[PDB]
Amino acid sequence: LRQRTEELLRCNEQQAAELETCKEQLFQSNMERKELHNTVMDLRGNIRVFCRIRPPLESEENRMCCTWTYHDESTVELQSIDAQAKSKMGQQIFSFDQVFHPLSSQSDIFEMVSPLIQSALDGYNICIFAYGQTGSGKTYTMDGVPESVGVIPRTVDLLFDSIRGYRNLGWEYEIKATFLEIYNEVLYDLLSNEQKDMEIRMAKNNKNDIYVSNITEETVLDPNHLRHLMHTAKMNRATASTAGNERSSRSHAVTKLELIGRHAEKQEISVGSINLVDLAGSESPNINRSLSELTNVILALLQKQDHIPYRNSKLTHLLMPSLGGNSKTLMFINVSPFQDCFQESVKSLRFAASVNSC
Amino acid sequence: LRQRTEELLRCNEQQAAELETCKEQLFQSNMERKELHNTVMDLRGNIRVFCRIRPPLESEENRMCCTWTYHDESTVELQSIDAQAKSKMGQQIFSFDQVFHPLSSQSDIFEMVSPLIQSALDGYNICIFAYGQTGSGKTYTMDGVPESVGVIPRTVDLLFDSIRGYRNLGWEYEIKATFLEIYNEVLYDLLSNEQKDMEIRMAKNNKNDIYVSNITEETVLDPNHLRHLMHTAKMNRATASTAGNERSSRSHAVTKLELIGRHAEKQEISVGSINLVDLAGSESPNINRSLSELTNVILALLQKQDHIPYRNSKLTHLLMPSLGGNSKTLMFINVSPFQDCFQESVKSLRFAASVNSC
Ligand SMILES: Nc1ncnc2c1ncn2[C@@H]1O[C@H](COP(=O)(O)OP(=O)(O)O)[C@@H](O)[C@H]1O
Ligand SMILES: Nc1ncnc2c1ncn2[C@@H]1O[C@H](COP(=O)(O)OP(=O)(O)O)[C@@H](O)[C@H]1O
Repeated sequence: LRQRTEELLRCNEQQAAELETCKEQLFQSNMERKELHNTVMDLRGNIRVFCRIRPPLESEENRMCCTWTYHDESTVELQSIDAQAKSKMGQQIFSFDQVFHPLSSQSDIFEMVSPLIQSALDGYNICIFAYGQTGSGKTYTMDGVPESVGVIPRTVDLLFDSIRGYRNLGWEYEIKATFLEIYNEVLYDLLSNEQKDMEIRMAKNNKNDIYVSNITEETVLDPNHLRHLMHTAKMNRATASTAGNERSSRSHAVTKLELIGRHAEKQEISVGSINLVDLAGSESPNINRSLSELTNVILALLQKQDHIPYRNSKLTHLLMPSLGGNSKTLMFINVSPFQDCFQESVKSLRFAASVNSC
Repeated sequence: LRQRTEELLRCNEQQAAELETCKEQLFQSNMERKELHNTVMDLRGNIRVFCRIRPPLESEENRMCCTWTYHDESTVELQSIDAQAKSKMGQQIFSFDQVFHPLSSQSDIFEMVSPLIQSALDGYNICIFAYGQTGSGKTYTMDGVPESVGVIPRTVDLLFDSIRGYRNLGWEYEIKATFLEIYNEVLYDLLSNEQKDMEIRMAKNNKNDIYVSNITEETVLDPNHLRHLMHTAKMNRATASTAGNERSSRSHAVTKLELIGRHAEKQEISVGSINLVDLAGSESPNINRSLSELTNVILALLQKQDHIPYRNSKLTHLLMPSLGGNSKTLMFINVSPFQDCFQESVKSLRFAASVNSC
């Protein structure tokens, strides 16, 4: 039992010596996987713009829509039904990275976002924006409805799903969540009922970063806890669905999910983040500096401008660290199919016309 | 030593139970890595075309060159020094996936090929072509010279280098090498000195594949053995560097490296292949059916044509299984900088003009 059981001895020596191999092999693999995913993201865009035309609700059966033409997968055209105007404006055709048909599904739209969730997990900053005139589809796209949840809820589910997988690869993740609203260039903490003076200040240990004073920050326990935090904030956003839409339809909602990945037994951390934004309505009548300046910032980033004026508004200043270089931005342009919206519609599609144009 | 050494007992049980985990984890990783690499390849092209202008040799110090302009990294322009002609043809400007300046290095050109070597290892078929008029740079690009080796030698080194890494991931690779020459629509086995009737026939167990009768096939032992097989074939290609260039400058050299990856303890094989081709000179005076038909095939593949006439020539028929769908093609357009070559030069760059044009 000495010169007989030595077989069940160095066996561990050979075993453990083979485990460490695989381990370092797997870690280097992930490394290469991560880098390839980013090359794909970089190749696909980094700042992409999608178009989404929503279908008419049941209660709008009698609301006239203009004529829509879907050219392939990324070009859409619309023509006023006003024969007078139509023959005085000429073709209204626009292209985007992708055009989502009114019959497209919520799942259809997440297929475009999910790859970016992985990026956040790899340490990249992501920004998802929903743009458009009040009633175009912004909130339905980000939040969705019970029988058809949108981006945010799908992000939570996928996020905790990937964090699980990461467990068997070393790496443990913590999610820090904040929820805020910007209305008239003033910030509001959607997780508190006691408002304080919230300001966007220069991070203490990084002149290039930022932090918001007096915002509630919760480190998420699990999916349900985040679902609750989200429902709480949605309920506190109390966007005037009753009276005075001048504050609901005129304010931005920003949800930030800071993702911190830690890997003990190999040191090194990984800090990423997901910024989901339900923007203020873009229709025409400060109250909309942030949205105006956000438009400038995005277009500027697209024109590879040497100097971007982020501090120009509350919203751009808040997302500055997530609009950087390696940062990835996804901008959904929500649009209504109604003729009485035509004017506001080309205005929205024209933004995307300033995008691909550069 | 029974209820005391049980610690060095189930330890292996826990150990081995943890190794299998990592293993399956690593295999699935590679899987994802492989798929990402292919999405990158697909996004970059699949059939790309590069341009390479060689510098004048020392013994050509007095050979007049036309004027060359390098626009960014992928657009080149040339203007005849004949003032009469220049003002009668208009701009000669072309774009490629990448333009290699006459000062570019052999390393510079391999950076474009190496990613494709990985693809072959992942089970994809790759084709590398060197195109151009006699003296433009074809052979120097593929073979190179002692102090500056080209593509082929770099492919061998990188190939055996990656095969080594694969060892610690399961997967064992065998390399099957063949070397042939096509001159007047006749095949020649470059590893034998006893010529037989070599024909391109329909593979026995796959109406869509092919095989060449009577070609020497060697399963490579190691890098040196392949280096030898290559030097043997290069020496047998005896391309008329003496007299009658009408057979050296008029024939194609094709080197195929069939890569078979086997993974015991997970079954499943992986068959890929690398086809390195030194084409026949494209200058003007059958003797060049293969090169003419190869041009048609490539352009057709680019135009996503429903039916490609591969059997139209010996060379296209031989590469048919490696010009398929998932197949990746890289075509280098070798070009001389001399004024006395101007005519043949736009002819070469114009091929690439039919490429990006579609
Ligand atoms: N794609 C769609 N499919 C079905 N209903 C939609 C769709 N898009 C929007 N809606 C509907 O209209 C409302 C969504 O508001 P939204 O247009 O997102 O806001 P705003 O444009 O003011 O930001 C929901 O009640 C929803 O039923
Ligand atoms: N990039 C280069 N740098 C230095 N010398 C070159 C270069 N390209 C071609 N050459 C030279 O000219 C010869 C190569 O032949 P090549 O032009 O490849 O053949 P063909 O165009 O007839 O297929 C070599 O002897 C080499 O010295």
